[PDB]
Amino acid sequence: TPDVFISYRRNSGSQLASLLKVHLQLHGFSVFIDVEKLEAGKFEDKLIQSVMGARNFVLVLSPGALDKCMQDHDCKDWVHKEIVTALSCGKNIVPIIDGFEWPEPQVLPEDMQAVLTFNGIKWSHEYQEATIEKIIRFLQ
Amino acid sequence: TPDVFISYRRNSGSQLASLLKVHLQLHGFSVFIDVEKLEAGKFEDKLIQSVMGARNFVLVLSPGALDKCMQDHDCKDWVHKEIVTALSCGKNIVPIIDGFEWPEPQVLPEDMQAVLTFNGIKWSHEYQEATIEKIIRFLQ
Ligand SMILES: Cc1c(-c2ccncc2)n[nH]c1NC(=O)CCc1ccc(Cl)cc1
Ligand SMILES: Cc1c(-c2ccncc2)n[nH]c1NC(=O)CCc1ccc(Cl)cc1
Repeated sequence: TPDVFISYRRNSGSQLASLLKVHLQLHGFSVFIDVEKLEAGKFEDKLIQSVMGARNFVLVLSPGALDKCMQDHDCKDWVHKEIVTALSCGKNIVPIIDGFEWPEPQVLPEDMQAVLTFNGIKWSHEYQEATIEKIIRFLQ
Repeated sequence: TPDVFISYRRNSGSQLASLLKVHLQLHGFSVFIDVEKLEAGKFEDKLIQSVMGARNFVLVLSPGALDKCMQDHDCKDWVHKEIVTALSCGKNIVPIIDGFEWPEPQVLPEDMQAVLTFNGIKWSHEYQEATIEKIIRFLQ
């Protein structure tokens, strides 16, 4: 089972999520990202089991990444779903900040406001090797 | 002297340009990307020298990547300058298309309109390994 689940917003974080996958695999981690390891069957069940399976939950916060989570109180947004699973399983959540404006907790559904309590890592375009090293230090 | 020069628009193509650098290096190419190899001195001269020295010119076309080239008739825009240098040296130009709308030639300065005559590679988020294999096929 993968050690790392990468959760990301497809319309804005696909490239950074892919770059994280390559680097983490190079440092010996088993990584789940949907486009490489989400395979056949009902995706809702597979996505949840994949979040549960990985010790680490790497959350890619590209600009606007949580916009579709706002007022999603029925929890139909898939990043929202992935965050709730990670929170309820007590995963090692590692937010990666890439030009993301932190929202005030009151704009998010109650069940994911806790994601704002985890220490995040700032993605540095100028110092990417060092960013990668700090992420690895955060992984369990 | 590196084999591959990666030209990209910082505000929109940084992540893909970085991802291309990692993959190309893993396959044995020497890559120039500014954040790793632009060092001390007058950057204007070093950037032109680096384009002149690389057999391959990989052009990252993210959405809007050439907007700042338009009406840049004095050639002050750095992507515009890098493209003109690669064209004037007959480099192996390899455009990488990531959500980029092809402009009509007449909206671009005449000294770079020839960039549209080079066969490009469509970046596929779902088939990244195959995209990378295609890019390596295009490189010399
Ligand atoms: C406030 C603080 C500190 C800190 C405080 C005082 N003195 C030293 C360090 N360290 N880290 C944080 N807060 C984060 O990193 C949040 C990252 C984040 C952002 C958005 C989402 Cl949606 C989710 C997560
Ligand atoms: C038209 C064509 C063909 C082709 C033609 C006929 N039948 C089969 C294939 N193959 N390739 C191209 N054209 C490109 O790939 C341009 C890529 C590009 C895009 C934007 C910029 Cl600004 C610069 C470069």
